[PDB]
Amino acid sequence: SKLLMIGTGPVAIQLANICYLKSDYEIDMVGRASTSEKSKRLYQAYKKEKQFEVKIQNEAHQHEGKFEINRLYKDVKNVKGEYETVVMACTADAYYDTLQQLSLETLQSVKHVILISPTFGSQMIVEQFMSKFSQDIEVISFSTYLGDTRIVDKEAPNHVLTTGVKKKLYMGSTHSNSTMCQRISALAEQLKIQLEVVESPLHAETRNSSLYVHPPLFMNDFSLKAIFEGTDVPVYVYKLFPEGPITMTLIREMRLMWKEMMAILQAFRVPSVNLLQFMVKENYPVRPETLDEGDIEHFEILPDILQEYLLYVRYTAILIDPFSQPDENGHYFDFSAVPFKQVYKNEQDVVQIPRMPSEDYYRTAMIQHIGKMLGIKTPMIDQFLTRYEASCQAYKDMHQDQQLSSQFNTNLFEGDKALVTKFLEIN
Amino acid sequence: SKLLMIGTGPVAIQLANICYLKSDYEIDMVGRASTSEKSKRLYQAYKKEKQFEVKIQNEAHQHEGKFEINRLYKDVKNVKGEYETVVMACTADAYYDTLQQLSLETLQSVKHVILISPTFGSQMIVEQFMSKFSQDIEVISFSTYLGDTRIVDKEAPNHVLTTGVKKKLYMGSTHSNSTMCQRISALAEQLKIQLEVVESPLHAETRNSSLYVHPPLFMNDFSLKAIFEGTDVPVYVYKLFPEGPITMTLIREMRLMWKEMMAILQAFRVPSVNLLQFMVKENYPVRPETLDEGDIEHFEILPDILQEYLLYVRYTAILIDPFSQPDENGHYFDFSAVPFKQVYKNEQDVVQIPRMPSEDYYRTAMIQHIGKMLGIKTPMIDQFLTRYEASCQAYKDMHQDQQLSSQFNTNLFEGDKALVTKFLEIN
Repeated sequence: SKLLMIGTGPVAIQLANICYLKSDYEIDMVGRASTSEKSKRLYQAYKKEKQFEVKIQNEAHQHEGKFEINRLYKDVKNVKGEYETVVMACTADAYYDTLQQLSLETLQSVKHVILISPTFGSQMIVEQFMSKFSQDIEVISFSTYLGDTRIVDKEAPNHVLTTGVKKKLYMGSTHSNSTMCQRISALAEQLKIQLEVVESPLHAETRNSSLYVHPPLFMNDFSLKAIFEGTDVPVYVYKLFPEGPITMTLIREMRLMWKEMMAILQAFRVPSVNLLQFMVKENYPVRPETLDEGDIEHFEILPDILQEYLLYVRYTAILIDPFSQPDENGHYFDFSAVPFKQVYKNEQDVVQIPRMPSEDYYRTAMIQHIGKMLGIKTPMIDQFLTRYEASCQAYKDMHQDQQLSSQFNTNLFEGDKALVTKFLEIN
Repeated sequence: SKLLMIGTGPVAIQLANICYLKSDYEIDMVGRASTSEKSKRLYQAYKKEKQFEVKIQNEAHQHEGKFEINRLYKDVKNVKGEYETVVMACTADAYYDTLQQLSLETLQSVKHVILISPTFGSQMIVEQFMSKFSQDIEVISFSTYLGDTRIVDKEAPNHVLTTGVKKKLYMGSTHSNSTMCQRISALAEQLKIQLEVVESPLHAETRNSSLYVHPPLFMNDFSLKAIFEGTDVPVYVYKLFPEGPITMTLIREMRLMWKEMMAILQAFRVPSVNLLQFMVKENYPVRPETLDEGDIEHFEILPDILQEYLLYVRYTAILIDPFSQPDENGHYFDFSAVPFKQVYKNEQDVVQIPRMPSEDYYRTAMIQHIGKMLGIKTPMIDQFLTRYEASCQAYKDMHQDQQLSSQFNTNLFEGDKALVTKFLEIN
């Protein structure tokens, strides 16, 4: 029994250690060391030491350990042979591009595909693609990765550190209560990670707060300026204007996107997301005096303006960490002083757009395309994308002397969109 | 022509200089140097130097200058002779107590009484009292003092510094467009202080933001604890919980008090106060992106919850001064880190309650009593006072070994209330 782990970043390393300790699969891993200095460094490090290592901080987690794998591939094209299980530990916008590079023999052997950090509609894309090779492929989607895992030293990228673990994760499968789902559930039990099993992967894919909040926070004129052009003075992702983007306008844009998504979800008969309850009970808490318990519970019943007021207030309450130990002057930890990553040059001197908002463009584009196919209007989504696209075009015209990545290109994701088109036609 | 200035604090000194330079009155002043170490120091300082001095910072103001007066009285009881004009430059809750100490001869000569820092209903109290001595007394109320005047050195309290000047003041008189009103208007012109003349003193008395916001901000369990008992760590008047009192609950309490006041004002056929427009255009501005101009203009039409959201947002926008020059790290001036003054001992070792909320108890009590007389319910006002009264009773029981001021006493202001009773019966 063989497993292919796609990805060589810290997430893939943490997951491979779990497979190593708690599964019976022979484990191969594959990055893009042929084309990325990052993957190259990982390959060189593994090649030298011949082991990976996970460490933990807050103990009472069985994620730690040194392990080795069977084969580290340098490039997806090099992958050979049969694999019943493939774990996608890359970014969701690479699922199609990487799978489509595997061999026919490899693709026909795959029985289960596990999506660690999918977006809304990842499963649909992946299932429709695999359906051409397997007859009954199982696709599993998690809501998010299980925590935070980082490289503490860039010259030892085979050594990774898992710092925090999420309170709750969700998981759904195209094969309900499959034997594979059951072993994951039992595995979560071992790791002391609460896992709620959900009836569909799509439903799991919607239990991600960053789906609803990242596009409002990054795809507005203030944030997009900070990212593509810069500011005279540092600004911060989570602060109120002028220190950051957050305003009544941003918050309205946030409720409008949530409601457009709740429209799509209803079509699929997927339960709605109590966004405020999600933020307050699963992400970070606020003091009791800040929000009324009845308002958080009934968030979805409440008038639009009160929904916005509660969301605004939520964000003001975590300008600090109100549970941190105050200063002798009453000053708490500046929880909200998170800078924007700006655009930046490669080792090959190529301009890249950081993950936020480049990942949010893909995710938002897919929701757009899904919304279009159901005849569901997404006017707020629509404006998020035109804004991002106008900043990409503006960067092109203003930086003609610079090598730019494919992220600045028009008409991306055609393969992905065709596959959800075809999936929804059939279903 | 003689003028009596009641008060010897920095406000009285600034006003006496204006009378000195721009009027033809002989000026006497009166404090309580017999009973207050403060007034004593002022009397000793004036006695020695034989002059007062006003200085200014931001120039383009004709308030500065060294001056002398005709007679500084040590105690209100010592006042002798006739005075056509009396300027009340003390706190509003002393208007009755000080006037009632003047002689019959003095009271019968008074033709005009000028209230610098009245509360809602001060004029009614003062007019009804004087009516027993003069037949046609003129009473003038301003909305607030004209700016900020301080003592920079406590051992030279006859030297005062006026730092800031308000954008706009309001003034009304019981004697419309009187010759006295006209000379004040012309005087404001000279001083480059915008002055809007209003048809009644009561109407001027309602153009004070601190009337509507101080009681919510100080007469709640969080603030009252900070003032009467203290905190483990400094808390701040204008910050969000837990750093300060501001919450959705506080803001609701603020809109409820504003609406109860707007009920009373309507009875008197006094125009209502656009509270948010007042805060934003006359007190301190916010950036355009923070509030919608149409929402500020139509504030009084808007649904209750949106009124609260706008008020909350207003307060979050001035956590910093968004017009200040940012740090090299994006950090603005901490505009909201105003500590609470706590209870404190006299030079006579007597516990006092600071001006906020002791002045707000009087002001709120008078509005309560007015509301009661019109048959207008004031449930939010009512709870503000019971809270303050419960903290006074609690301080008494917890500090029986301490000398306490009359501010901790039950059934205060009986004279004041009887006078507004009688005024409203007659009118």
